[PDB]
Amino acid sequence: EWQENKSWNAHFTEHKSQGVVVLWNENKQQGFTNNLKRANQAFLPASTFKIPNSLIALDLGVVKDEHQVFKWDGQTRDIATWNRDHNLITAMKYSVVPVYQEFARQIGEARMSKMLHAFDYGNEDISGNVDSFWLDGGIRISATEQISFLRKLYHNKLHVSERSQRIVKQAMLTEANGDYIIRAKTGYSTRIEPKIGWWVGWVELDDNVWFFAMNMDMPTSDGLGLRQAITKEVLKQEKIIP
Ligand SMILES: [Cl-]
Repeated sequence: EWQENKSWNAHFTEHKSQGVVVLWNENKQQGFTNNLKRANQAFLPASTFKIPNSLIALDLGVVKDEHQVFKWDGQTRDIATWNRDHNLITAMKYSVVPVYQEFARQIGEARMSKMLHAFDYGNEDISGNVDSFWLDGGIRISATEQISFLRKLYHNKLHVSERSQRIVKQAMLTEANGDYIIRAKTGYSTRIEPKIGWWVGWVELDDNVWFFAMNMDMPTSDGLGLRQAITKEVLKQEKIIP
């Protein structure tokens, strides 16, 4: 059910990096990873938490739909794409933390906690500030736990409406061409050591789906592009994408 393929470690070592890639073949119900231990080590989800956060905000009516505009609050932040109006789609695309902080405040601690338990999400622990616990609070999730959650989302099996799940999966759209569709979310955790980058999601093919979750040490922002690059090298190696 879970096979360790250390040959993938070469895709990390070659970049003077360390991390884990977990793949799940949905048709075969078989998983693969380069590092079983790290695949089950739990980290802050950081912006990958925007997947459950979006679902909860939609199902509770905090977000009415993917067109609702969340106006910039006028406070200049260091990430230029954050200093503008957003909807759910663009807030996901640019990982706009302040928009999702407001979602969390309107959701509130009690409902957030209850929904993360219903989702079986990570350690289900929201300890910390309601508007930042996924960045510097008590919540933790492993790569294998990301896969479990994403599989439920793909199959509309999470305990929210079908509509909420379809909208978030739309918002996760990252890449599409004649060969594959990637629905995914990046993450970048810097507030608690070790600093890591995340990429979690799945690859849709004509006749199969491959779920993936990767994290890697990210001592500086210079390596952020390796989250997608390393994953894609694994996907290419396994003949999942050309
Ligand atoms: Cl879509």
